[PDB]
Amino acid sequence: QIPASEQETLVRPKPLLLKLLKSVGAQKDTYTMKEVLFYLGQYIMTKRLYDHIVYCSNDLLGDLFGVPSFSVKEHRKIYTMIYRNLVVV
Ligand SMILES: CC[C@@H](c1cccc(C2CC2)n1)N1C(=O)[C@@](C)(CC(=O)O)C[C@H](c2cccc(Cl)c2)[C@H]1c1ccc(Cl)cc1
Repeated sequence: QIPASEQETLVRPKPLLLKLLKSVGAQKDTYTMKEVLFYLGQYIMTKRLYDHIVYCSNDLLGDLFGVPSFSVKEHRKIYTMIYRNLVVV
């Protein structure tokens, strides 16, 4: 399925994603996917976009991902949407 190795991937977020990350404390320009996933996860919970569907129709997350919603259990799909907003190091 999804390898644990993916969490070690080094990435450089594009401007829009970087802006979202910085709203939950992100201080850097290069991150590990583990960091990106956590910061996104915290952005999601603190904004009560989730409580298995995440609703992001009127949130920058929705513009970032290109969807009005998505399931938190569909990890492969989530990884794809995230990569649309970053560059691998
Ligand atoms: C929506 C809450 C959030 C969440 C909240 C707080 C901390 C974390 C840390 C795991 C990063 N995640 N979260 C979860 O709570 C999980 C358990 C949902 C699940 O499968 O039941 C896992 C989920 C995840 C983890 C790793 C890779 C992918 Cl693609 C998805 C993860 C998540 C979901 C969506 C995004 Cl965009 C980013 C991270």
